[PDB]
Parts: sequence; structure tokens; C-alpha cells
Amino acid sequence: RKIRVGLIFGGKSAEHEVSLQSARNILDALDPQRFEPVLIGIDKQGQWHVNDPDSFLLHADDPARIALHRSGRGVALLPGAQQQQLRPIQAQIDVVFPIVHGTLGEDGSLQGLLRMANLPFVGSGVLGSAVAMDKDMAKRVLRDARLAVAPFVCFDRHTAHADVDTLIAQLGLPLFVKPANQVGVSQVRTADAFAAALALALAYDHKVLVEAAVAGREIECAVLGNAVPHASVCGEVVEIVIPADIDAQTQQRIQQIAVQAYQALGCAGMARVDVFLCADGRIVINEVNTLPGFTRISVYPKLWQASGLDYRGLITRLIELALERHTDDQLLRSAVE
Amino acid sequence: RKIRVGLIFGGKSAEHEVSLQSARNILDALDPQRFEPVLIGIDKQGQWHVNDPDSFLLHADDPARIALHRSGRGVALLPGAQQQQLRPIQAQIDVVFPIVHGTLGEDGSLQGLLRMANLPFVGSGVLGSAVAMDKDMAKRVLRDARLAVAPFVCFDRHTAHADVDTLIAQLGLPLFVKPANQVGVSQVRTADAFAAALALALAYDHKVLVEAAVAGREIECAVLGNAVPHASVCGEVVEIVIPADIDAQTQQRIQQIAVQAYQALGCAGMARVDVFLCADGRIVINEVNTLPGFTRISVYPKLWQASGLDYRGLITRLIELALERHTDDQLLRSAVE
Ligand SMILES: Nc1ncnc2c1ncn2[C@@H]1O[C@H](COP(=O)(O)OP(=O)(O)O)[C@@H](O)[C@H]1O
Ligand SMILES: Nc1ncnc2c1ncn2[C@@H]1O[C@H](COP(=O)(O)OP(=O)(O)O)[C@@H](O)[C@H]1O
Ligand SMILES: [Mg+2]
Ligand SMILES: [Mg+2]
Repeated sequence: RKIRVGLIFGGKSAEHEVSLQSARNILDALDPQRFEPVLIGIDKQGQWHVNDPDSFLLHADDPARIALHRSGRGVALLPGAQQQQLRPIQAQIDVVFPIVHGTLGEDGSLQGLLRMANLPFVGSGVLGSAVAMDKDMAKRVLRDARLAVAPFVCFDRHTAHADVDTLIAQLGLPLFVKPANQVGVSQVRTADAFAAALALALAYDHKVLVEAAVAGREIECAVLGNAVPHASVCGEVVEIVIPADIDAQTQQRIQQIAVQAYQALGCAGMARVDVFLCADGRIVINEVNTLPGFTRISVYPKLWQASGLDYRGLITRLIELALERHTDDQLLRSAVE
Repeated sequence: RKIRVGLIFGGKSAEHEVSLQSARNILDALDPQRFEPVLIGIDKQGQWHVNDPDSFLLHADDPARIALHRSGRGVALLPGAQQQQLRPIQAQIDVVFPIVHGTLGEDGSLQGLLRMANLPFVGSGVLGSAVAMDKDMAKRVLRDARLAVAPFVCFDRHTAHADVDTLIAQLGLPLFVKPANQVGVSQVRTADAFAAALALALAYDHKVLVEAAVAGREIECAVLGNAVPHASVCGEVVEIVIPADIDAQTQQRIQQIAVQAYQALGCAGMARVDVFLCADGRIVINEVNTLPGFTRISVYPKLWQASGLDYRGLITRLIELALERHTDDQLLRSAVE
């Protein structure tokens, strides 16, 4: 009757601690009429630990020291299994809410594990996560959908044969140098600082984007839904200001763009879309993020709060969307001969 | 010293039996100086069974009855583990060669499981597999890379608001109706047969492509490699003819297109690229397939055979490429703070 929600959190990530705080907040807001929580923390070495709600954190109330209780109660996954798919090394989960920051948590890999275990789960599936996480691929698909993105060139080790001059002629200055995996970012103000930015970024990814500058205000907008996505009110990064000080017509066209970008990349459940709003009213997509923050101070939930969707209720909707997707997939999977 | 190769095969798939035959052939050709095999079969319900090389098939020599020995020796996966990641429910694998046909085996999901288990593995990673498998997404990325694809419209349940007339004005007749997941295909010769094709396809996927006809010969070309991919000689589907009866200049431009498509979609290890060669010499990409067949009669290995790469040696190269990728990823993963 109650649904069992497996919260998987942590990750090998600079944002590890953000995932800890999010898990705590989700746990406090989970509608206890409907959901029972099961907790799986992933430490900074990538090891999985089951915990109880009341002892999953060390120094919970100290932001500078908060950490995962590495209980050493390990987890096995049974691929192809239809029940008890998550097994203790040495509770049945009905839906997974993954908030694992870092490459594997965000890039479709964990999502693929969850599919292989036949687990419903919150957020974008394999494709949507993989595409959004790879900033090179995400921009090519956005571009093809006729949405505006910063002009850019993408390099790998084998082509980084980079001519700073041709780059400046095409893209200008300053240039933003980014590893394609959504640290290693640099604002290159002069042609001479480029070489080093290129080199730093390539320590983090096999692919590095070089982007022209976009002049404009930074507006962020929350999307929720599967096939019929909805958009929150906008927020302006000034340090966030909700609702953004922009007219109705402008908010509406950013909302519409956010939904369209989301559909193009094949997102589901949730994304935060970050755009630039230029002086002439052009809207340029900076980033589509399939794993927003879920702390009480994170932008994504505050954007929905300001749109009349409360935190408990956001969480409940994300779970319902995960179950909806799963049951629809169920029929199509079962159509194979 | 010897490398342990985990062969994972089978799958819930119409091509299940092709995967069985492939596994057998791979097993016979595996260089026993270098590799020891471990066998994991996935039955038609998606259940995983460990087997021994000498008893993994029922009716091995009868194509009409050949089936997986469902031994019931189950497999657990330890996510985050660095050793013994594949565990028997109730041999250390050093590299996985997945040839699991069907959605999960092909679409990045299994690849994501393998990443979560820190296993090196053969073929495209999560992104490359997810993108290539979704024919809608694959064509948009190809399109953006300025390679030619059949003109097309993509529908879901919520838009399939389909006007046959507008479709014929834009794309013509006949139309090819395809579920976006790479059965449910229909050649609609008249405007009146469309409705039903659209409806059949939508039983298999949430997305359905409608493509204009491409008039031309069918040429297939094998790609191998990670960052510097190579192309095989071409083969013509007449029923395959290797080498294709086409000039050197034409083979060279199809080879170049095959590599470019492969790079655009982020493929690794292996793909078979299928194109149309039109009367005027235009080359139109039909499909990039990240899981080709590996039977002795499959096109992919025959294309490499005709290019001077033998079957054992193809297999050895695919494993080397998997290990190369893995060790390079290793340094970048470990760069996180
Ligand atoms: N091409 C660009 N033009 C102008 N500003 C940029 C550009 N790329 C990044 N920035 C600015 O630098 C900041 C950091 O970049 P961003 O892509 O948001 O990386 P992350 O979200 O991983 O910090 C952005 O918030 C934006 O303010
Ligand atoms: N748009 C098209 N124009 C012309 N022929 C097509 C088109 N789409 C498919 N075909 C033909 O129909 C066959 C089946 O389509 P294909 O996409 O190869 O599906 P699958 O590989 O899953 O059978 C192809 O081998 C090709 O010969
Ligand atoms: Mg951003
Ligand atoms: Mg084909």
C-alpha cells in the first residue's frame, strides 16, 4: 500500500555534500502517508552503503564536516530480477530517487543500472541523461532543433592542432573553455592564456568545448514532466532572484524555450534550464541540467515553490512521473517477440 | 597473465538466436594464448545464467531449436566494487564482450551497468549506444553533422494529430514507418495504409519515424576503432556482395562518411554503417548499428575478413580497444575532487 522509495545519494563528486543535504531534505519532506524510505549512500570512493534514516550522516548539522555514514552494509544488484533486485551483501524498493552527483550518477550509467534491475526511477532515462551531460552533444542537438546556443568548437586530445588565431576570428574574445562533461572551466581573456585552459580542461575530459562569450542576463527555469512538460516561473542569477524581474511575454518565451530544449534532448522527470537573455531579447541556452539540487536552498525547488508547487508535492510528483514512465515502458518492452 | 573475457550474450530479442551463434563463434576464435572465457547467458525472460563453455547451449547444431542452457546459476553485480564485481548468486572478469541483442543490451542500459561495475567492455559506451539506438536522435545528430539522411518526421502517441496529406506533400510516397527504437516497420504505398502502420509502430515504441523513400543501392561498411576509427571495404546488399561492385573513389567516400557518422554519434569499438548510394552519387545514411552480428556469416566480420582482418584478430582488437578506453577513462575519472 505504501510505496517504498529508494533514495540513492552521495557520489564521487565535488557536489557530494550537496547530495547529502538533498537526501536529508527529501527525507524530511517525503509524504509518509504514501512513501517509506530506503537509504543507499554512495561514498567518495564510489562504494555503496545501506543506512537507516536516523544514522545515515556524520556531523549532519555542520556544513563543513557533514559526511556519509559508511556503514559497510553493502549492496548487490540482481540484473534481470523482477523482485528484491537490490540485495544486501551479507526492503523491496518500488521506485528509486537517484541524486548521485558525479559522472556515473548523471551521465546515464546509473540510470542504465536501474533499468537493468527493472527499477522505476526518477528523472531522465539513459539517453536524456547521456545527451544532456555531454555538452558537445547537447548543443548539437539543441542547434538542430533551431534553438540558439553559444557558438563553439569542440576539441579532443587528438585535435587539441588548435590555432588560437582562427579561434579568435570565429568566436572572439573572451572565450570559455569547458570540458564537455557537465571544474576545468576557464575564461580566456587573451589569446595567450588559451593554451593553458585547453590543457587544464583536457585533464578532466577527452573532449573540450571552446565557446564564444554571450552577453546577457542569466535566467534559470525549472521543468517538470514526462511527455507534457511544464515550466516554472523564472529566476535571475544576480545570488538568485525569484521571480525574475522580466516581463510576462519574456518569461513566457523562456518557459517555452526551456520545454522545447527539454523535449529535444529527450529529458524526463526534471531539468533546470539555464539561459542567457540578451539586450535585444534573443534567448541563448547555456545548459540543460538533468540533476538539479534538491536542498531547501537549491534553485529548482525554489522555482517550483514560487510557481505554487510545494516541496513535498514536487517530490511526490517526481515519483508519480517515474512510476508512470515505468508502467508505459512496461507494455512496449513486453511487445518484443 | 591471460585476460579473462566475460562474454555476455542472449537477450530478450527476436535476434536472441543470432546472439547464441555469435557467442559460439567468438568462443571458438578467442585467442587462447591471451584470453580465458567466462560465459553469462541472458535468457528470453531477461534472466542471467552462468555456464561452462562446454554446456552453454541446447541443440547447438540445430538452428531451428538452438537455445540457452538456463543453468540457474545466477549473477549478482556489485556496484562500486573494484574486484569480483560479478558475483555468483548462491572467475574475475577483466573485460566484458557484450552481444546482448534487444533494447537493454543495445541502448546503453547494459553499458551503464558495466560502467557502474567498473568493467571494461567492448563496443560503444552509454552515450554512443543510446544515441545510435534511437533512430530519431541519431538522424538529428547526423543531420547536424551535415551528413545526408532520409527526410523524416517523428511522432509520439501525443502527436500521432497526423495529417497524411501534409506528410505526402513533404515526404512523398512510399513512406517508411519505423519505431524509433532500432519489427513494427511498414512500407506505406498508399495514403490509406498509413494510419495502420502508424498504429502498429506505436505498439513497439513511444516514438515513430516517418521517412521519405531513398532510391539507391544498399552499401554496408564496417568501422573499427576508438578515437581513430578505420573503415572496411564495402559490401552490397543485392544476399550480400563483398567487395561491393563500385569504383575506388566511391568506396572511399562511403568509408569516409561511415567514419564521420561514427564520430558524430560518439561510437566506439565497432559499428556497421548502412547507406544508400543514389544514381547521382549522393550517399544517404540509413543506419549506424553499434551491435553488429558476429556469426561467421554476419556482414561485419566478413567485411573485415575481406579487408585483411581475420576473425580471431578482429575479436582481439575489440578487446584491446575496450581496455584502452578503460585505462584512459581511468585517469579522467580519478581527476575529480
Ligand atoms: N559562453 C559564455 N558566455 C558568457 N558567460 C558564460 C559562458 N559560459 C559560461 N559563462 C558564465 O560562466 C559561468 C560558469 O559556466 P557554466 O557553464 O554555468 O558552468 P557550471 O554550471 O558547471 O559552473 C556561468 O554561470 C556563466 O555565468
Ligand atoms: N527511407 C527508406 N527508403 C528506401 N528504402 C528503405 C527506407 N527505409 C528502409 N528501407 C529499406 O527497407 C529495409 C528495412 O529497413 P531498415 O531500416 O534496414 O530496418 P532493419 O535494419 O531494422 O530491418 C532496408 O534494408 C532498406 O532496404
Ligand atoms: Mg549553467
Ligand atoms: Mg539497415
